[PDB]
Amino acid sequence: GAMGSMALKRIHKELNDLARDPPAQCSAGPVGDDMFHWQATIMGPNDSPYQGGVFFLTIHFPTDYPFKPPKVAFTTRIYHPNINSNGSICLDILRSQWSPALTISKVLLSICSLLCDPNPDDPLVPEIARIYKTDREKYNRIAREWTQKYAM
Repeated sequence: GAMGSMALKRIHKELNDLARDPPAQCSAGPVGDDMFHWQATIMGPNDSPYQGGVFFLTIHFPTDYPFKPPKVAFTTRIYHPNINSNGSICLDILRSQWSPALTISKVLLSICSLLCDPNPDDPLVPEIARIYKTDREKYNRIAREWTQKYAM
């Protein structure tokens, strides 16, 4: 009923907002007919090491959305302290900081911010976190190499 359909209706509302006011340089939407499974794309931010890259992500919404966060994973390889080989993302709003006021659009914005400003203190990839902290220029160079190698 209306309660049971809450998640579905909310996902539809978010999709309509996204499509109506397209988020800069990003896209996201259902893969097929299952509204709980989406794909997204993020363009590497300009003047970041990732510029010119296109990164693909998978989004799965929980049955109780919006009261629990979506599960989000990169399917494009990326060199970043907070994103692992499996494309898992260490991002506060995906875990302990989720709120039903958050939306897919906000998540995409947060991920874009994360790309621009990594959090080396809470890394998923220790060596990338170390290089980011110790030699930012070297980090940028390698992130650029990976962008050319796997995101273009």
